[PDB]
Formats: sequence, C-alpha cells, structure tokens
Amino acid sequence: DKTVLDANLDPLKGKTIGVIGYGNQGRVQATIMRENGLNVIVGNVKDKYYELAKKEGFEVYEIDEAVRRSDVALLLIPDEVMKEVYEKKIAPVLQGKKEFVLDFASGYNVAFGLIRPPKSVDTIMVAPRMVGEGIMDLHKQGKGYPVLLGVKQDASGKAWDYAKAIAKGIGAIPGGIAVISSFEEEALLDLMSEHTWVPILFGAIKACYDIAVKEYGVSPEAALLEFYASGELAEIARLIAEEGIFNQMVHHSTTSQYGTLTRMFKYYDVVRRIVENEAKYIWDGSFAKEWSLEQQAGYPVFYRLWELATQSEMAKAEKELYKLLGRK
Amino acid sequence: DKTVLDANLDPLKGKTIGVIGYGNQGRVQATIMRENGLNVIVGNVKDKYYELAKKEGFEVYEIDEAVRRSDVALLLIPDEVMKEVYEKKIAPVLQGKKEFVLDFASGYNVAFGLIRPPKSVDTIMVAPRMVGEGIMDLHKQGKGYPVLLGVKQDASGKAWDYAKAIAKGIGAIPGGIAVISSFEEEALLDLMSEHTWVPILFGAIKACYDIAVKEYGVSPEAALLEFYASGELAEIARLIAEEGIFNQMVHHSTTSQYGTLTRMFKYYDVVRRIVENEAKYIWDGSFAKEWSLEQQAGYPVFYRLWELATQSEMAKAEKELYKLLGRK
Amino acid sequence: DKTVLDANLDPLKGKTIGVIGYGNQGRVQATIMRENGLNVIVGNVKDKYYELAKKEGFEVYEIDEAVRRSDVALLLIPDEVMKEVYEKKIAPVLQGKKEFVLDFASGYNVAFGLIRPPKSVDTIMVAPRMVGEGIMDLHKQGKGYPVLLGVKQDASGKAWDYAKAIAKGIGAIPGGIAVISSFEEEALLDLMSEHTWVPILFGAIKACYDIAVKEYGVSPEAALLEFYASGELAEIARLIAEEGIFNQMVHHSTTSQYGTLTRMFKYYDVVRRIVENEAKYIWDGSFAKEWSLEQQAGYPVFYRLWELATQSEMAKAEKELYKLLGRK
Amino acid sequence: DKTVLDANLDPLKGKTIGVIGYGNQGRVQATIMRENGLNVIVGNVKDKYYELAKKEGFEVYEIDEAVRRSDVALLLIPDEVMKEVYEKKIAPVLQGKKEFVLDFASGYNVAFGLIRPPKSVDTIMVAPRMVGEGIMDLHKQGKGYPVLLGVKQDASGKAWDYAKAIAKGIGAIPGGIAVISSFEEEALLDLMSEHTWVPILFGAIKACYDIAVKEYGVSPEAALLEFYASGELAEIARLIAEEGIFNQMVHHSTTSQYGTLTRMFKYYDVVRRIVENEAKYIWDGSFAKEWSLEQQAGYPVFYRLWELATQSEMAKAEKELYKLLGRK
Ligand SMILES: NC(=O)C1=CN([C@@H]2O[C@H](COP(=O)(O)OP(=O)(O)OC[C@H]3O[C@@H](n4cnc5c(N)ncnc54)[C@H](O)[C@@H]3O)[C@@H](O)[C@H]2O)C=CC1
Ligand SMILES: NC(=O)C1=CN([C@@H]2O[C@H](COP(=O)(O)OP(=O)(O)OC[C@H]3O[C@@H](n4cnc5c(N)ncnc54)[C@H](O)[C@@H]3O)[C@@H](O)[C@H]2O)C=CC1
Ligand SMILES: NC(=O)C1=CN([C@@H]2O[C@H](COP(=O)(O)OP(=O)(O)OC[C@H]3O[C@@H](n4cnc5c(N)ncnc54)[C@H](O)[C@@H]3O)[C@@H](O)[C@H]2O)C=CC1
Ligand SMILES: NC(=O)C1=CN([C@@H]2O[C@H](COP(=O)(O)OP(=O)(O)OC[C@H]3O[C@@H](n4cnc5c(N)ncnc54)[C@H](O)[C@@H]3O)[C@@H](O)[C@H]2O)C=CC1
Ligand SMILES: O=C(O)C1(C(=O)O)CC1
Ligand SMILES: O=C(O)C1(C(=O)O)CC1
Ligand SMILES: O=C(O)C1(C(=O)O)CC1
Ligand SMILES: O=C(O)C1(C(=O)O)CC1
Ligand SMILES: [Mg+2]
Ligand SMILES: [Mg+2]
Ligand SMILES: [Mg+2]
Ligand SMILES: [Mg+2]
Ligand SMILES: [Mg+2]
Ligand SMILES: [Mg+2]
Ligand SMILES: [Mg+2]
Ligand SMILES: [Mg+2]
Repeated sequence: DKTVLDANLDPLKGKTIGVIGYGNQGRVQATIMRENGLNVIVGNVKDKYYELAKKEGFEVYEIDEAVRRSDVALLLIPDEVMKEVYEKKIAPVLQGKKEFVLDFASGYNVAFGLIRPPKSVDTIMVAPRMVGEGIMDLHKQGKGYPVLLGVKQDASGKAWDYAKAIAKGIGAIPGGIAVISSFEEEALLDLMSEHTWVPILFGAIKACYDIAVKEYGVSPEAALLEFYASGELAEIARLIAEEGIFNQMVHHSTTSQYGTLTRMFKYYDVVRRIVENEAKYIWDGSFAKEWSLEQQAGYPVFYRLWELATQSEMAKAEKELYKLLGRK
Repeated sequence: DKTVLDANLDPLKGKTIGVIGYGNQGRVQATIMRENGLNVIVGNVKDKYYELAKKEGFEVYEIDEAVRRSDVALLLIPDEVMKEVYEKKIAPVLQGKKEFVLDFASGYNVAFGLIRPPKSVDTIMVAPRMVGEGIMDLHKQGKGYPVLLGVKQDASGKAWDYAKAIAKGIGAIPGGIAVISSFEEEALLDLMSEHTWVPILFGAIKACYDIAVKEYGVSPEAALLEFYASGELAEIARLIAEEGIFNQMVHHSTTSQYGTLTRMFKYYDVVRRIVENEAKYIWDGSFAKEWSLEQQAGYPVFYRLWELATQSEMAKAEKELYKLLGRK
Repeated sequence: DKTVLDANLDPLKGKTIGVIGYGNQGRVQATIMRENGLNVIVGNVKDKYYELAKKEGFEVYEIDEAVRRSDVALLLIPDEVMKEVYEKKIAPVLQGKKEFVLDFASGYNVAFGLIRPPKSVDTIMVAPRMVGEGIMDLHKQGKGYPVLLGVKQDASGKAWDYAKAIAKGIGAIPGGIAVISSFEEEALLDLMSEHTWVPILFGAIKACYDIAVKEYGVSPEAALLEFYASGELAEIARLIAEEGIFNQMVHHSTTSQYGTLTRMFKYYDVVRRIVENEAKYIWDGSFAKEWSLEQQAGYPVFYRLWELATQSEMAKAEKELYKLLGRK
Repeated sequence: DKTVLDANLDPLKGKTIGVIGYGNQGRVQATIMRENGLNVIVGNVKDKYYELAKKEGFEVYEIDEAVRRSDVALLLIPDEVMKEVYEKKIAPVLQGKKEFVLDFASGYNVAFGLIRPPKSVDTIMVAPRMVGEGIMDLHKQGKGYPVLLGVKQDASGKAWDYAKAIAKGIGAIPGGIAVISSFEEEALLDLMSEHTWVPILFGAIKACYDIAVKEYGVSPEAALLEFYASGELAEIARLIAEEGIFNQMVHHSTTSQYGTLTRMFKYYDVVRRIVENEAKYIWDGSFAKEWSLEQQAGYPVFYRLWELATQSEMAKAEKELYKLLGRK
C-alpha cells in the first residue's frame, strides 16, 4: 500500500558521492554503491580505518576536501560526536555550497534540534534495520532488506527521488522494502526499544535468579542454565522472525501456552503505563538533554552502573560458569 | 508615601555616559538623555545596528573603548549573552577603573549571582515597565512613566542620587513615578508573570477549544471567534489599565458578573498553590540553573515544544482562519 | 468550507422590520439596515432612549404596536427581562399573527427552554462578536465582521434565507463571515469564556499580588505596575488578534518563551478538569436555574461579592495608585 | 477604650418619632423614649396589638401616615416580612421625603443587600442584647444595658449623634454601654450563635441519651434528670453571667474540672473547623438565599424537622416525665 518496492537510479549519475566514516555501515554501503555503478570517494580521519578504506580501492581525502567535491554526503559516524564535527568543519563548507544532499542513518541529532543546516540543502534519512554485518550475507543472495525514509527540509522539490536513488545504491531494494516516515518516528522507536522492553527483560531475569536463590533455596549453577545460559532464547527469537510471534508458541506444550497467555493479558496495563511515561519523556526532548549533560560531566553514572552490574552476584556466578564450560 | 516623583540632575554633568547596545530600550534611552542635556557615546558590535546608531549622531566606538571613557555604563543588551561579554571584555577593564557606575534593565544575571563585580563599583538597577516603543508616544506628550530601582553594592555613599539622576535622564520622570526596590523583587516578578498567569491563560483557552470540539460537537471556525480571534481581549485589557480591574466588569451584563465572581472565589486556592510552588522554585535559584543548562545543551526542549504548539490542531485551524480573513 | 461569505437580499423587501430596544446593538443594526435599503420602525418603552431613537428619524411606536406591523422583529434587549416582556405583551400578539420571524442576539433564554414560541413562527439567531461600538469603525471602512447563526424552529422552509438576509442587513457581511450553528453552541461559549479563563486570570493575579506582599516582602505600589497597571496586557492581546497567539511570543525573549511553554504544558490537565466540570454544569441547565433563583431572592450574593472585591486590599492600593497617576 | 458611656440628647427635640410595630421591643423602647421627654406616635396594622398600643396613650395612625409625620422611624418588626412592607408602602414615601433617619434592631435584611434605601437617608443600627422583657426590671433599677451600633449610609454628616441620641432614648445608657460596629458584625454573630454552639449542644445531649439507653442499658426516666430535666443548666449559666465563665468551675469538684479541661483542649480543633465553615457560608451570603427560597416554597423542611424532633423518642419520654411532675 505504502511500501515502495523499487524506483529509478537517475539523479546520482554525473555526480560524485563522498562518504564519511568507514565503520560498520560505511563499508557495506560503500562497496554496494560502488558495485551498482557509482563514483565514490571516502572521508575519514587518519587512523587505522583510513588504511583499510584506502586498501579497498577508494580514493580517500580528509573530510572537508571530500564534501567539497561531492554534491552528496553519507554521514555514517556515531550519534554523539557528529555535532562537534558539523560545527567545526562542515558548516563552514556548507555555506560554500550551492546544492547539497545530506543523509544520515539516525535522526537523534536532527529531530531533537541539535543540528540546523541551511535552507539550500536537501535533508533526508536512510535507516537500515540490521546489525550491519549480516547485510553482506543477505546481499550476496541478491535479497534486499528493509529501511526507513523521511525528509526534514527540501529546497529542490526532488528530495524523495534522491532518497530512493540511494535506497537502490545500498542494495536494500529491490527484494526488500523501504518505508517512508519522518525523523521523529525513527529515533522514537530506536529509543523505545532501548528503554522499555529490553531493560525490563534484563530486570525480570536478574530478579528471578535472585529470588529463587535467596528465598526458595536453589543453586546458582542451576538457574542460569534454565534462564539464559542455554540457547533457548535465540532459537525462539528466530522462530518469531520467520514463522510469526504467536504461531511460534505451538512448538511449545499447552501447559506453557496457557500460563503464558493468561499472564500476558494479566500484566498488560502495568507496562503500557511505563511505555506511555517513557515515550512522553522522549517526545518532549528530555532524554537528549539528560544524555548531553551526562556527557558534559564525565560519564559518572555510566561508570558506577557498569561497575555495579559487573560486580553484581549473577555476573560473578556466570563468570564461574563460563569458566567451567571452556568458553571465554 | 515611598514613590519618588522627582530629584535633581547634578552628578551626571562633567561626566560622559557610554551606552552599550542600541536595541529597543537603547534607542529611546539614548535619545532622551541626549535631549535632556548630557554627553553620550555608544557601544555596540559592528553590525546593522551600528550603522543606525551612528546615523543618529552618536559618536560610536566599540565596547571596551567606550567603557574606558565613561564613568557610567548602561548595559542595554539581552539577559543571556551578558555573561560572556562581561567576562571577556569588561572585567579586564573594570579592574583598570577607579569609580564606575553600572546600571541594568534586569537583574536576572545579578540577583542569581551570575555576575560579581568589584567593590570599587556602584551597582544599581533601572527597570522600565513598557514594551519599549510606546514610550516615545508617552514622551512627546511630556508624560513620564513608572520604573523600579535598587542597589546591590555601593562604595561611594551616593548610589541613589546617580540612580535618580538617570531616572530623569530617561524622562520616565517627572510625570510618572519611580519605585525603590531590590534586584530580587524585580526578577521575581518579571518571571512570575511569565510562569503563572500567562501560561495558565493559554492552557485554559487551548483546553476549552479542544473540549468543545471533541466532546460537545462544535465547529472549529466558531470557537476561535468567541475566544480570542476577536478583539474582546485587548479591549477589556485597556479598560483594566484605565478604569480599574473590577469596576471594568460593570460594562458587562450581570449574568456575566455572577458567573465570573463565584468561580473566581471558587478556584482561588487551586492557583495560589501553583503560584507558591513556582515562586519558591525561583527564590531558591533553580530556574536559572535549568535555563543555563538548557542553553549548554542546544535548546532541544525549546525546539520540540515550538514544533508541537505550531503543529498542534488549534494553530492549524487558526492559520486557515487568518488565511480566510485576508490577514497574514 | 462552511463559512458563508454572502447571499442575496430578496425576502426582506416588501416587508417591514420592527426593531425592539435601542441600546448598543440596536443603534448600529438599525442604522445599517436603514442604509442598506430597508423600511424600519422601532419599539421601546418611553424613556431616555426613546427620544434619541426618534431623533435619528425612525418612526417609533411602542412595542405591541410595532410587532403588529412587522413580519419580523429583532429583540435587541437584555437577557434577563426578556421573559417578562414576552409573556406580558408579545405572546398575546404572536397568537394574532400568521407568519412571523423572531431573531435574537443570544440564546440563553431559548436554549434553556425559558421561551417556547408557537409553531407558526420562524426562529433564528444572529450573534455579533464585538463590543458593539467598534462595529461602526469597522463599518465605515466597508469591512464586515463575524457572526453566528442557527435555527430552533421553522415552519416555512425558508428560515436560513431570512437569516442570511439579515446577516447582510447589518453589514457584517460581506467582507467578514457568518458561521452556521445552533443556539446551544452559542450560549455555551458565551458562558464558558465567562466562567473559566477570565476568572482564573483574575484569581491568579489577585493571588500573585497577595503572595508577593505578605510573604516575600514586596511593596504594593511595585507589583501592580508589573502585573496589570501597565498596558502590557492589551498590547499582547492585540498581537494575538492580528499576528497569531503563539507567533506572538517571538517578540518576547527566549527566557520568557521557555518558562511560559514548559508551564503551559505542565498545568494543562489541571484546568482541563475545571473546564469539563463547568461545561457539564452548563449543558445540563443548572446555571440558568442558579441565576434565576438568585434573581428571585434579591441579588444577595452579588451584593456581598461586589462589596468584598471592592473592599479588598488590592483594590484599595490600586485606588491609591490611580489617584497618584492623575487618572480617575 | 471604645465603649461609649453617654452622650447628649439634642437632635431629637423639635422632631417627632414615629415607631413601627408594637411587639416585644416596641413596647419598652416606646415607653422609655416617652418617659425621657420625647414626642412619639406609633405605626401598626389594625390588629390586637393596635388596641393595646392605643391604650397606653400613644396617638396611633397607620404606617404611611406615621412615616409621613416623623423625621425618624424605628422599624421594630420581624426580620422576614420587612421586605414586602418596605417595597409596598415605605419606599414610595421615602421618595417623598427630604431628610429621614432609619433605624433597625437587626441588619439581616440590610447587610445582605435585601434593602437599598435612597441616598437622602440616614441609615443606622441599634441592637439591644436582651430577651426584651427583663429590660423593664433592669430599667426600674435605673441600670442601663449593652447595645451595638453602626452605620451603612450617611448623607448628613451627623448619623452617629442621632444614633447615640436614640441610645439614650431607650435608656440602655447610661449605666450600661454601647458599642460601635457595622451591620455585618451584628448579623454575623446573631447567626453564628444560632448555627454553631446551640445546635451542637442539643445534638450532644440527644446523642448521650440515645447512646446510654440503647447501648449501656439505662432507663429513660433516669438520664433526663441528670442532663437537662434539672435546673443545673440555668444555675451555671447564671454563674457564668456574673462570676465569670472559668472561675465558675471552682464551685464544682476537681474531678469535674480535670475531665472538663482536658477534653475542652482535646476537642477544640474539631469545632473550630465547623465554625470556620459556617461563618464562611454566612459571610458570602448563602444562608440568606437558602432561607429566602425555603420561604418561597412553603416551609417544607421546617415542617418535616419539627415533626421529627417532636415525634422523636427523647421528646416522648420527656413528655411522659413532665406529665409526671405535674408540670405542663
Ligand atoms: N550496528 C551498528 O553500529 C549500526 C549503525 N547505524 C548508525 O550508523 C552510524 C554508525 O554506524 P557505524 O559507523 O558502522 O558503527 P561504529 O560505531 O563502529 O562507527 C565507527 C566509525 O566512526 C568513525 N569515527 C569515530 N569517531 C570519530 C571521530 N571523532 N571523528 C571522525 N570519525 C570518527 C570512525 O572512522 C569509525 O570508523 C550511527 O548513526 C548508527 O546509528 C544504524 C544501524 C546499526
Ligand atoms: N521589549 C523589550 O525588549 C524590553 C527590554 N528590557 C530589558 O533591556 C534589555 C534588552 O532590551 P533591548 O536591547 O531594547 O531588546 P533587544 O532584544 O532587541 O536587544 C537587541 C540588542 O542587543 C545587542 N546584542 C545582541 N547580541 C549581542 C551580542 N552577542 N554582542 C553584543 N551585542 C549584542 C544588539 O546590539 C541589539 O541591538 C534586557 O535586559 C531587557 O530585560 C526591559 C523592558 C522590555
Ligand atoms: N456589548 C453588548 O452589550 C453586546 C450585546 N449583545 C446582546 O444584545 C442584547 C443587548 O444588547 P444592547 O441592548 O445593545 O446592550 P444594553 O445592555 O445597553 O441594552 C439596553 C437596552 O435595553 C432596553 N431595556 C432595558 N430594560 C428594558 C425593559 N424593562 N423593558 C423594555 N426595554 C428595556 C432599553 O431600551 C435599552 O436601550 C443582549 O442580548 C446581548 O447578549 C451581544 C454582543 C455584545
Ligand atoms: N426577643 C425578641 O424578639 C427580640 C427582638 N429583636 C429584633 O426586633 C425585631 C422584632 O422584635 P419584636 O417585635 O419585639 O418581637 P415579635 O416577633 O413579637 O414582633 C411582633 C410584631 O411584629 C408586628 N407585625 C408582625 N407581622 C406584621 C405584618 N405583616 N405587618 C405589619 N406588622 C407586623 C406586629 O405588629 C407585632 O407586634 C426584630 O428585628 C428582632 O431581631 C432584637 C432582640 C430580641
Ligand atoms: O522449556 C519449557 O518451558 C518446557 C515446558 O515444560 O513447557 C519443556 C518445554
Ligand atoms: O460577551 C459576553 O460575554 C456577553 C454576555 O453574555 O455577558 C455578551 C456580553
Ligand atoms: O524578561 C522578559 O522576558 C520581559 C518581560 O516583560 O517579561 C521582556 C522583559
Ligand atoms: O454534678 C456533678 O457533676 C458533680 C460531680 O461529681 O462533680 C456532683 C457535683
Ligand atoms: Mg538505538
Ligand atoms: Mg533498534
Ligand atoms: Mg521577563
Ligand atoms: Mg513583565
Ligand atoms: Mg456572555
Ligand atoms: Mg464572549
Ligand atoms: Mg438571631
Ligand atoms: Mg443571639
């Protein structure tokens, strides 16, 4: 209905694509755009990555020289230091440009207003949904994969066609799909998943273990095998990915289905509440402030929590165990 | 009783007044002090404003050169960037001075400790209560207007006479009045008005509209005419300004007076509570911290809220309407 | 979309329009209908107003004689004594009529069932949204202005065309607009504005003053200048009327915008609650009962509240002040 | 300090005093003013009272004829029907007057706005504090007694001297005293005593009896003797009147003093709350509305409560008892 499946590849010919960063996403996006018939250069600071990106053939300059040559740029770099870079190097050059297309992999720095490029620029988003590595395995098979798209500002009337051109340039289509959206509807999710259903999982596990041991008299080496020290989790995750979330449960016995569904519908509101709270905290722009300040202070809380979890009890016992199974 | 009406104009003769900034307040204060028989220079950075302030005759240097020549300075500039300026340019020069008089239009940066000048300085406040423009219309008529005054530090024994000298130098007296106060009793109000009775007004309106439409089946184009899209508001505001707040209501019918007064006395405590909370939040110095940090982060929340209100529903409908009345 | 801009002026020719009352709305409506080519008479009791309405040329009889001659009547009189009049004089005459058109400026007496005319009558509403005076200034410029319309009962199939005919007869269109609605959706608003966002404003102000003085040690003569004794209010009301409610705030500094918006979104629910309560109190018809009874008792509460507010503290100090600025 | 003890008796000579009503207060006030050297007439409707007031020498006309002759009037009649009378008869005559002095015994009808005389009238209050009868016994002894005074409106500059003239005209001074006050501070008390400490007394007694009987197994004929069927109450009331409220308790044993004082200080707040609530209910003007409406409906609730209390249990048993002691 609203899930674009393919487009043309016209605009990006006659132009040069200067890519920034050569990390996880950078490598594959670069190689794919190259293999699909596009001229490319690369921009990165002179470190270990520089040698490699040079190795694979790309003609590499440093950043400003790169943006100066391209009418397009893929800012494939972290979500934290982008601000400093944009303010030190790029913007001075942006003002020196006429028509320029800016693409990101994440809108955390845009949606929340931390960047405000000129009006003479085409602003867009291209959001892969993958770890980054397996994309290669999915590529050699010729299969595409999903992505999200959106615009924040356009002064050329043709932002979307450039967006889809790139969508093809990375091979995620055809074969996969590409959704159209906004920056907000992307960061919102990328953070909701991180704030709501993941940490709750971790806490539930950490609590079941502690309860069992300290109250019902269980041995530590036992629980961990049942809870996560076995591959059960990833197996059922795969069943979800392929066969469906709910239809998955048939492979389990009824005695499991009943106890699962009853509770699922029993403890639903309790977490809906939490999700509402957190989503509202985000939509307003608070979390960005929180994180930015913690950056401006020295990552104290980060430090203390990383010390606690690792120096917790469950982690100690798990270390003993892994030490016992021959693993790391 | 304690509302000074006029004083003498002695101290500021034989001295030079170097004014900083030439914005809204700067223009009129400058012109008035000039027309009342005082030598003046002007201090501003080389931008658009510089050309104009030069146009109107004032001999303009840049800031440091200005403060170096005057025994007095009127820091008529925003309430946010004053800190950076004072720390970069002025203080080095303050230490080079012997007797200097510092005047402001707002004490937000002083009362909350963000500035701490030397002990060899006369610190004062002069607070006009006007938009800035209409002061001219009130001046040509020869009428004064009200102001607030106060001191934070004095090492000359004669701060108040300089204060009143200036009070005359801007023409707000005689004809108007001048109150004596402190910096705190000024910022406190300038912020209470912004935090308590204004936003409550806006929220009440925004809520009445939403309720009417979404629940009682009203058309959007209708409400806005009753609530604020008509000039009712400013009319009664004027009646308040001139004839009195309460006596104003006679012009309205009784059926309005009853329903207004009963509720006024019904919902009084509810807002007294809020006002207490906010005033306490201020007196302590929290809001200053909040705002300063939000400045040090990139105005995220500012951004998101400005996006919400504008992209709300009421604003959309109002835009359609104004588009329909031929206005902007 | 649903905002009529003009119609024809056919039905009201060959007929006579007998107007009742000659107060604020009566004068201008009368003069305009006369200047747009319509025969008119006037109905009022023999008091001061009678002499004037006669002065301006209108051939005046007393009421019953007027309704007897016209097929239309504009009941431009208060919202309180209309009942007594309708029951004493008009209804006896209504029964003597064949086809008659009844128009009001407010539906408080209709929507709430206090009047129930025959079935042989055309019932309509015409609701100007103005103080009444400025309409003249808006008329000489040829500009129209907004109004609300609606029907309660029709036995002629052509109520709406008479409504629009009148809409033109008063000059509010063209140039302005005219909305279509019901009686309820009119009184509801005319009362919500009086019950919710006005008295809350007054109470917030009255509370800020009291708090400041009695707790934080401020002088009375000071606050009033900041809160309402200055023309700030009407200025920003005008900015709302013209440039938009929210876009208005740009002229203020950021430090104001932040503190305003955060709170606006913080204290929203608190007042939504109140608005719901009051709107429900109205929709049901309670307030009408309350007011009618208080009329049948002698306006005691009215009396006591008017004594309190005037004999309050804030009003005393404001009287001293106005006495000090040379105003009344 | 502020307790007038005597004044002169000048103004009321050369003038005629027309008194209204001849009930409890009327008789003694009339006779006293006559015995102190003043001309008097009387105003009352033609009923039983008329014959008597004529008997005692007073030259009696009916009301309007009376007010027409006097420059003063004492409206010694109930607090309920005064409105009807004032509106039917007096006001038409008031407008026919030049200088007139209006005195009352209670301000319930004034303070609460139920009467609004012209501006050409001297309005005052004179409030005896007595049953009405014992005043005679206190008069023959030559002793005065206390009263309250106040003004609501004066257009003669000499209201207070007329007030004190009357204060002497009724003999309550000298020997007694006269306080100066307002109408509000009079009705407020006359109603607080009726609403707070009296009914609480009655309820406490009614509850002790019921509790004792229905729970602790006591006979009805017993309790009533202890609680109120004995003269204990009036005895200690007299001790209060004469020797002091607290010093009274010495005559009782310590075992009583302890249990009384501890509880007095234990249950203090509980009733302070109630008193606040009721006083606020009054100050606002609600009770007046309540009562007026109940008058306009037919005294239903009055009826039902009078039926309940009388047809209660305690009253039945008390009737049996009084029937047993030979009393009524
Ligand atoms: N698994 C993943 O990491 C995925 C990445 N993304 C998005 O792509 C971007 C990052 O992806 P990757 O680069 O592949 O992961 P990454 O975290 O390994 O990125 C490291 C790269 O950042 C560059 N870099 C780091 N610090 C720099 C600095 N101060 N100055 C200049 N360059 C610096 C380095 O050249 C390095 O190659 C983010 O926006 C992320 O949201 C989206 C899907 C998942
Ligand atoms: N309607 C108003 O704006 C009123 C102003 N005030 C107070 O006066 C001061 C501001 O008044 P206005 O200047 O008339 O309004 P404004 O906001 O238009 O001030 C703009 C002026 O600030 C100068 N300026 C801005 N940024 C600068 C920077 N980085 N470096 C050097 N100069 C800079 C500019 O020369 C410009 O002329 C504030 O303290 C305010 O509280 C008091 C009453 C109301
Ligand atoms: N600013 C305003 O007053 C506006 C008026 N309206 C509506 O129009 C009507 C009133 O408007 P206006 O007359 O202009 O204001 P108004 O309150 O000055 O009306 C006074 C008129 O009512 C007449 N009148 C008063 N008592 C009377 C009585 N016992 N018997 C016969 N006639 C009596 C008088 O002739 C007098 O001319 C109301 O329905 C009101 O809701 C609508 C918009 C605003
Ligand atoms: N124990 C008391 O009754 C005291 C009386 N007062 C105040 O004095 C006034 C009443 O005092 P009293 O007359 O002595 O008690 P009251 O209740 O016995 O008054 C009865 C008198 O009212 C007259 N009256 C009753 N209905 C009338 C009507 N429709 N039209 C014309 N006249 C009518 C009658 O002539 C009758 O003589 C009240 O304002 C009361 O607050 C003050 C202190 C106590
Ligand atoms: O792993 C589980 O939870 C099983 C169950 O008892 O349902 C064994 C399959
Ligand atoms: O604007 C209002 O609220 C009015 C009322 O009904 O009281 C018309 C004057
Ligand atoms: O400080 C502020 O934002 C101002 C106000 O009037 O509230 C403009 C001076
Ligand atoms: O009447 C009482 O309450 C007494 C007591 O026991 O204190 C007998 C005096
Ligand atoms: Mg993420
Ligand atoms: Mg994710
Ligand atoms: Mg401010
Ligand atoms: Mg202000
Ligand atoms: Mg109204
Ligand atoms: Mg209104
Ligand atoms: Mg009483
Ligand atoms: Mg009493």
